[PDB]
Amino acid sequence: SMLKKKQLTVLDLHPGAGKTRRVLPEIVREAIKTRLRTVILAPTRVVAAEMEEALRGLPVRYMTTSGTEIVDLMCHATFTSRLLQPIRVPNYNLYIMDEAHFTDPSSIAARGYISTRVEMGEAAAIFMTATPPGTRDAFPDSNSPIMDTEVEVPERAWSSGFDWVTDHSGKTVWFVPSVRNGNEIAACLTKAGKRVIQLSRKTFETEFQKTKHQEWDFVVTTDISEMGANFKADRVIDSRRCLKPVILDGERVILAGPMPVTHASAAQRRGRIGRNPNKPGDEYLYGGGCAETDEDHAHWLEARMLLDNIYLQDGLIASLYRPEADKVAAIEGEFKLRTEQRKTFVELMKRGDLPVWLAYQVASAGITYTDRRWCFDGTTNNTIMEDSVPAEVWTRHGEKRVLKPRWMDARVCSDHAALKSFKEFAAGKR
Ligand SMILES: Nc1ncnc2c1ncn2[C@@H]1O[C@H](COP(=O)(O)OP(=O)(O)O)[C@@H](O)[C@H]1O
Ligand SMILES: [Mn+2]
Repeated sequence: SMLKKKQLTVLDLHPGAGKTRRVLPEIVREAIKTRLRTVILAPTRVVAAEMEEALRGLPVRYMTTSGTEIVDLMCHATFTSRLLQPIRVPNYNLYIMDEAHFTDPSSIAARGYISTRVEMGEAAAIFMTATPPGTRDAFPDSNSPIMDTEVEVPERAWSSGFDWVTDHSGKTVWFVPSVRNGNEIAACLTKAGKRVIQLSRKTFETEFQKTKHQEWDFVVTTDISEMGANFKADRVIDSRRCLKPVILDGERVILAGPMPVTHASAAQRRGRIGRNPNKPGDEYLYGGGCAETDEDHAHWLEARMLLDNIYLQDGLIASLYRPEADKVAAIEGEFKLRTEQRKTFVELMKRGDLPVWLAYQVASAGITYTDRRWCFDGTTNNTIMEDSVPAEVWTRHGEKRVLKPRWMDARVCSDHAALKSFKEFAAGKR
């Protein structure tokens, strides 16, 4: 039983090798036999729901939101959200994180907490991913050979050219840098008669169900589909681009304009296809190169904001997982909030659905969750626009006010659904 060894192992078998569907159940059955207190961390509820079916026969308990006889299963974000709530930790001695490449703040924080527990000698851990931090190979092994081709990939709706895009009779997954860009690409495809499904973080649960059927031609998805999303596809079109949230001078979050993805992201996007060992010839068409410039990526600082507010024995604060710990301009403990503000901080993230950085600014200012005056009293440059006109909301006080938050985070108004959500928050609807 290697699982009792207080160590952290990175299971880095190539995409499609069977980490999720074959190795994970083998580990789980060994953990149950050795009577370990085990948690399985899936990146998304969709993937967690899939795991709940595969582990039907085993004593696995899916936690939507007894320790040695039952294995707990939850999302990365659910695990981190629980670490933030007021009681003592659940005290697992084996952590299994699947799709451990996920770079959203809750996943980064979870890896930091877990790796700290291992360094304390209190647990073992397995991080499953073909693309651990520092990977520089965008073209890893696959179950069947992949036809890789560099081509110009449309960044924009097109009315001519790019016949190879629509002169395809199979199923295509197209990775776009943003929801807004995906909306434009999807509309262009639909207009060419294609059946298109769009995926983003906010819509992933409901919309992914559509992809399990025969009747679609394109999936247009942001990077969220890098996290264990399974498609019956024969082609991936990759913009090779993403947006990067960047904190400027500790004062505002901008979404840096579409820039090259990391090698890990490129490998995971390409890794959607070539998964059938008896079906060669899946295509990966990519439009540009990769880059590693995540030193100013807001997610690792946001992860430190989360970890600074997870309370552990004797006032220890967890460090980031070492291979990704050099990427952050933050000192351990500097974002630690006192009890009620930490409560407000969590509320603004969970109930308010605000980005970590924005929730932190509001909470550390001593503002209570229900007090929305900060959404309207910001500096004039923070005015949020909507179809070239200042956005306005009706408040619960019966006032029509211009949306002008005291702190500006571009993620609250980067697409129509985000702006609609933030307007409802500013209006006091949740
Ligand atoms: N619903 C399914 N039914 C049958 N096979 C599947 C299903 N989903 C995935 N597979 C296949 O199982 C194999 C292992 O996949 P997986 O364990 O997800 O790989 P990894 O986690 O290492 O990327 C792959 O060939 C994949 O195509
Ligand atoms: Mn997997």
